[PDB]
Amino acid sequence: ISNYINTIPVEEQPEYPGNLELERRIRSAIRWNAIMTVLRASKKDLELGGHMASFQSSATIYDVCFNHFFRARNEQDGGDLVYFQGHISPGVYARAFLEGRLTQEQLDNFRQEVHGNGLSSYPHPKLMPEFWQFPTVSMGLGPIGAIYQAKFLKYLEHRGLKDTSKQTVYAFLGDGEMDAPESKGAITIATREKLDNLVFVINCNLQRLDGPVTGNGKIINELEGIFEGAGWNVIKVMWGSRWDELLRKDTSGKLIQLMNETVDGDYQTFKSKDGAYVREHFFGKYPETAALVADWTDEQIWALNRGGHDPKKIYAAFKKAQETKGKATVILAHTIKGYGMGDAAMDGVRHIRDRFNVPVSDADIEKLPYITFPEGSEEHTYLHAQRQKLHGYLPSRQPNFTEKLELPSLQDFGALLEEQSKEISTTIAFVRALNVMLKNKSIKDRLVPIIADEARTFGMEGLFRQIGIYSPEDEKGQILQEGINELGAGCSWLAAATSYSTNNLPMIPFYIYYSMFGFQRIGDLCWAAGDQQARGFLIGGTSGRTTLNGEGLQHEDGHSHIQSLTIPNCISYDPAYAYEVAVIMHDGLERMYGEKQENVYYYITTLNENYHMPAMPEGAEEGIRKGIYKLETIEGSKGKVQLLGSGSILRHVREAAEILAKDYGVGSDVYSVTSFTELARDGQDCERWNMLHPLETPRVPYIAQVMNDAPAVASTDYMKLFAEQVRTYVPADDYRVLGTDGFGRSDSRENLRHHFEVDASYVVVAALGELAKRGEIDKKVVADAIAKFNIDADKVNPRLA
Amino acid sequence: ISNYINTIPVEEQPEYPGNLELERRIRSAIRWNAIMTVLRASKKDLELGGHMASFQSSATIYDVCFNHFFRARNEQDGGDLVYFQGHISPGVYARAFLEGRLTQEQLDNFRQEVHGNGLSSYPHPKLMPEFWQFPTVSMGLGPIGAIYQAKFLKYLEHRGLKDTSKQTVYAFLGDGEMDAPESKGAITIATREKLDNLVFVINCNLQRLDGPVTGNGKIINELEGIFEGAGWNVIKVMWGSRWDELLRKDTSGKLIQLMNETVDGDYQTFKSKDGAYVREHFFGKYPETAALVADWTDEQIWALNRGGHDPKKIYAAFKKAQETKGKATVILAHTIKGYGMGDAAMDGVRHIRDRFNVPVSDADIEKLPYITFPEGSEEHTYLHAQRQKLHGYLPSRQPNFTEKLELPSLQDFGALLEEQSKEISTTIAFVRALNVMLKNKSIKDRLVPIIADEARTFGMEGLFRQIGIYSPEDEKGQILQEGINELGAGCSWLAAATSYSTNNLPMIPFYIYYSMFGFQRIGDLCWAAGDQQARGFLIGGTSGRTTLNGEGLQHEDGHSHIQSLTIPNCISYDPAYAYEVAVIMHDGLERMYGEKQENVYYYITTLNENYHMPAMPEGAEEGIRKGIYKLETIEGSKGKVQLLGSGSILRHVREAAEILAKDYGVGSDVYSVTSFTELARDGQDCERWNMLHPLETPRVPYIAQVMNDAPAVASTDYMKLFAEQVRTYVPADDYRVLGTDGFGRSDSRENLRHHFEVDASYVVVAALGELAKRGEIDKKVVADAIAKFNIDADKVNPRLA
Ligand SMILES: Cc1ncc(C[n+]2csc(CCOP(=O)(O)OP(=O)(O)O)c2C)c(N)n1
Ligand SMILES: Cc1ncc(C[n+]2csc(CCOP(=O)(O)OP(=O)(O)O)c2C)c(N)n1
Ligand SMILES: [Mg+2]
Ligand SMILES: [Mg+2]
Repeated sequence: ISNYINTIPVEEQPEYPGNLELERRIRSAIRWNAIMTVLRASKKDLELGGHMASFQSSATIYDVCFNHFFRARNEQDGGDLVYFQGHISPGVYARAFLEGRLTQEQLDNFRQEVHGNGLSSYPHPKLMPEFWQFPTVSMGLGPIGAIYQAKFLKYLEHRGLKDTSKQTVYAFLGDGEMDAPESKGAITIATREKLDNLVFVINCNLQRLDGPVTGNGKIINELEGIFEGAGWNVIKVMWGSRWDELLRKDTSGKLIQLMNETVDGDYQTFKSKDGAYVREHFFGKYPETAALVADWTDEQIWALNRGGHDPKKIYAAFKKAQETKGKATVILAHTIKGYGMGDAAMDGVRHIRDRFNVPVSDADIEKLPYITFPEGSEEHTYLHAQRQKLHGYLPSRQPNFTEKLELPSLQDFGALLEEQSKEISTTIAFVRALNVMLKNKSIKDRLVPIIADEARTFGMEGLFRQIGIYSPEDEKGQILQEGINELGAGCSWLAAATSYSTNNLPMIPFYIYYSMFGFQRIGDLCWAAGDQQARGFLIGGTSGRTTLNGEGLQHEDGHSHIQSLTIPNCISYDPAYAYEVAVIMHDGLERMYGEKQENVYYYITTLNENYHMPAMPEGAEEGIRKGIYKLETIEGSKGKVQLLGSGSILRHVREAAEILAKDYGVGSDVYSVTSFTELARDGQDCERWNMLHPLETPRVPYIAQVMNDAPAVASTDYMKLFAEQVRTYVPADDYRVLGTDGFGRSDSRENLRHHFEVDASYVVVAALGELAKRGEIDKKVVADAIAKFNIDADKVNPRLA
Repeated sequence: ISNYINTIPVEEQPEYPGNLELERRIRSAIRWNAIMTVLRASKKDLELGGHMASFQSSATIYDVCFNHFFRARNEQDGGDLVYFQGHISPGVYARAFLEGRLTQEQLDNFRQEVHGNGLSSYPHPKLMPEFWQFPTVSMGLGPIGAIYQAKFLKYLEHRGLKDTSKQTVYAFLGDGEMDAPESKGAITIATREKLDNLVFVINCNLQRLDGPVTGNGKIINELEGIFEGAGWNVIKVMWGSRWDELLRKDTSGKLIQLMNETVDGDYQTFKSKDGAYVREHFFGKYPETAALVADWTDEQIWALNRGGHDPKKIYAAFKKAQETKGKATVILAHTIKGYGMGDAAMDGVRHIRDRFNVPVSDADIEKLPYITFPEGSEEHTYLHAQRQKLHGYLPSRQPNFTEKLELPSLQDFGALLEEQSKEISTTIAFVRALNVMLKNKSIKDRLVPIIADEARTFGMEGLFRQIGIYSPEDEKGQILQEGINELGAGCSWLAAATSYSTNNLPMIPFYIYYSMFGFQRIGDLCWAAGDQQARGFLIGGTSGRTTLNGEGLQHEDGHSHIQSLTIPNCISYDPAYAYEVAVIMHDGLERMYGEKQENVYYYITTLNENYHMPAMPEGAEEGIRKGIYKLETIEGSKGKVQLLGSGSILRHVREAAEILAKDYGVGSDVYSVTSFTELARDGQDCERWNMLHPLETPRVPYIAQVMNDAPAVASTDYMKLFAEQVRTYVPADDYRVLGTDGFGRSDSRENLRHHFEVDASYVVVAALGELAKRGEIDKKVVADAIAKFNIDADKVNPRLA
């Protein structure tokens, strides 16, 4: 760790290129409007909330960036990708308002978006599709998301897809936010990948939200130590310009010593006291130091400010970051929380107006007016000119990509639609579907297969030879191998899945991993992905509680679909056959990257178990997309039931269909449910519509148009709720669901399917049970099936096992 | 970083205290049995899986620890807490077998546990409650979990609850696992908390599972740099004893230069070659280095080994770590993946038999026999003598704590069962409940309130001045403030929630945080918590999609309950009133820390919205615990409906009941649903049981015992599925569900509830519509109600909004 002073000594500090006075007048208007927006919202007394202190402490850091660094989207590239600290949004809206991009009506509707003309609390592309770009309010996601966005930009360049060399990724973070594991856990990656297009800006105001990050230590020293240890270029912006003379005079190096020994707690103390108290406890600690401020007046000593509030120190840091190559840069900016707010952190409103020389008269101050700069005014001219030289205004977002892709047709997946000679898995089918896409000249280079170390398990090695692994195995490799880092891989997927908007370059990512380590491990990222309008495919491999049989409790996934259904724009499927996979992937491509350009992403679970793959029934396409289609109708004179199955369990449901007809004369309609979730959502939409249109004829849920009223049984490799989801819509009086509720454990597939009570024998017993309650068969035939199938009717409920 | 050589020179190396020859014989037997176990499982051809290469590389490291360092649980403390690397479990099972703690039948049931006499693939306490202690297979969780476990041990000593000064926490990690953000994301905490009771042992065999961690880099230097930068004491065990002479006579310093410059990829290539190759490509890089081994035979050069395979080098490292204070230590052990297995890594396996001088006939190898040491033999005597000196065997685990706690009675929370004076929230109710617990002499000091920075947002301020904040606000402080670090806070919660087992010292953690950043963000930890049998409370504050109205899309939680219902042993509640919070907390406390010692943890969502808190209706306690109870019935001669509500939406449902009665003459039964999930689970357990016992009296779902058959409407602040999950069990033909499906957005609570179609207006229309379909009233009345309430029958479905 170096001394507690600026990394860039004044001797190496470049001259500041801007008009300080004018930029400050503009900055003051932004500070004012940001505050008025929050205060006006507050007046409504609707508990809307909003922050002020945060933006106040970092306004100058952002101001320097908007005036001299941030490149807006242009014809060449998407510009600088800025991960704004979420809590400073009022500051971003304030500036956008001044730039005339937001109206006063919109600002007056800060945090009131239901009626269509408001502003989101934080950066949410989903809510403001033409304004915000990156969701950052979930502490920790911004930094790791930024690292991988930066790596993805390199990837796009290395693969000759787009020249992104002029794009810089900025991640603005708080020192408290650095406590999140995701904030520092992936920094060595920036070093390995030599991400010189990534800049971390850490606002070290030493004040989290409920106290300091570390009062007994020095958070800046901790951050420097670990970032330096990680190979990053660390730039500390500790003190303002007023300290430089003192540092030069300091010949005994006693001042440096004083600053080094002084701890955070001490520094936060002086912050509240006065100039006398400072030159007493601080400067008044050594004859050499106390002598430094002898000619200084208590007024001049109290003027000493921190580097994060000095445009000149800030510019030097960003400039150096911009020039650095070979490694990522982190700027530790020392600021004051609640800067210039005195009171907090009309008397208070008057204080800041005077503190920042805001152009608002006493006559208008009561009205909390917004300040504007008329066209022709010096401020208006400078504001727009600085931005014009930087290609425009940011943030901004284009909701749709412009080019038109020539997507492969379903026919191109022809081989997958016919019976398979060999027994394969849906995972192998997925890989084969990828190969089809890899043969489409229009999208072949747009595909981004992503893996987290394990590739052999997913039979992806076959692609390694075809398209290679991205490894700046060379920089032309198409596959992203992120190793044991699902969060990093997910961030790579997100960068690729939103490339269509960010760089107007549609990339189609396919992230394959252990389904268990998907939404469960990176769910916060999947939620952010929906907010970011990601369009891609998440492939949950080795899914199903009973299918990844030998791995046990922390690997067997019987609930990822329950987690995925919580995401509004995530479309989920659990296909049993190779042709369903083909149809679903095709529909997904067409919907997301076809003319429709729907803002959804696909979650498809695939299996590691091989079995016979039949041919797709004629006309089953639409049913497969909708989520359900009748596979076949097995005849039977002693009764009729409906059997629904999905994923690896469908095969067993069909076995049960045979047993029911062969041994009990019970016929049935067997349906393959490719997506219980899509069916449930369709049902919900129908009932909602019916409720709001009482004078109209009721709409019928699709599942209800496909099924009849005969007793039904459903079984899947996921917890029961996955299939119980559609209960309200099933037009039968009886609907029994089997599922894999409970912790997984190690064993053979057969033992697990029996243990979780989802195999053929249980489907049969469940079906006979429903028929028995209808009087179609004697309850005793049910009790005998139980004995016959060696079913332990008294074993503990698997959910409790 | 330092030179690519051992941190501890021979001169400073303590004499090895054990019998090297004897230990070698014992270790060879363990290596052998570990391999026999996995191979025997392979023979069954049931896709059980299992690894061998990993343990082979770290076997000697664990051997030195088992022989000279690992202290087993004893009368004074829980002994050393070892986070074993997940996939090396066959080696731990093999040692347990040799120690006589496991039988051959168990080894033969490796990864076949459904029938009760098998072994889990990985460390899963839930599955082997008396053997394993810490789930580590989910890469990344072990490191951070271990850090917070060590911090918790010091917490227990500082608080004067237990002297843990003789306990050391060991975390064995692989170098590839260090890529998970969680692995290094929290290592600076070990320095902040001066965790000299923590030792990280990183097995640096230089490769993941699909290849090297960093082929073109040096992972060991990368780790040294970041851990040292983090303030940790780093000890590198690079080379075996045979290198000492070479390094001693190398007066040119060239050998060191050679070691420093060679990258991981090259080192890995040497292993797959031979002596001549190494003499040429390694030592042959320089005249000086070539001369050092010039008089050496190719066989002697090939004998040079990595430090992690030399007991003397390993011993020295662990001994040094034991004497280091004021900071944590990380040992970087250089090893060979697939050590002694030949080739890459029936009869071909006779290679390992020869390599490790395994005492097994070259004729019996076909049977894959396990080796054992008969009592009275040098090996047996030594094996046990070393462990006895270290208090016994590990791992081992006590499923229940021994002491008896005198928990508070429901009456002690009496104040919370009465009508509250002013309007408060369920979060304020939660805090008041905590204060009641803090007056209980038996558990007051065992309580561990945990907060993720934000504490004043949850009204925790009052508790600070009362019990203080842990800050070794002093060492006696009781509250754990972990800052913006949900995962860290969750790991502290986990350490506390499992203290009853590891230290036989029950502690009762209450971790309150923003519900949106609960399961969605630390879901994998919550799953591991279930596996680890955690007993504590997770309090999801500021919950409900429409209740945290200003925050928007990434804060408005309308689905944490959907995610929590996926964890088998997590009991979830969403109470609307203060008395419900009191009843739930009391019950949870009694179930987990009372005589029952139920292995479950609680998840309770609380609100930030104040409203009238009525008195608990007499006799509602059990219904509150079960998930539902009837609040009241309202008379009406024109019709009758059932209205269900939970959390903050319940009061709006009651508003609807009044409207229906006064404006339309429609009466109703109003129910408060404290837990739709427990009701759903109960329902599922009932029908599961009924399905399996077709001849017996069917069990009736609890919800069916509370509700009748009149058309029903349910509304909650969560997505429809939260309430729809009980459809199957609801005894009414009509069950309409209103929910907050779709991404949240900022606005007033009033506007969000209308937008999400969950306010009183929608409940009324839903109810009137159900009656219109039954011909109870003219459809026009429903049409007119829609108009009167300003309902936009055609606005887009909120899920798509
Ligand atoms: C994952 C997550 N945890 C917690 C929060 C709540 N939160 C928002 S800001 C904040 C503290 C702000 O401190 P810092 O990150 O240092 O930034 P500052 O506002 O001081 O610049 C917290 C805990 C959140 N939004 N997301
Ligand atoms: C979160 C998570 N992702 C992936 C895996 C799959 N996995 C099991 S072992 C392994 C590689 C382990 O490599 P390393 O940590 O270097 O240890 P080694 O076996 O070489 O000692 C992986 C990726 C897992 N268990 N958990
Ligand atoms: Mg801060
Ligand atoms: Mg390794």
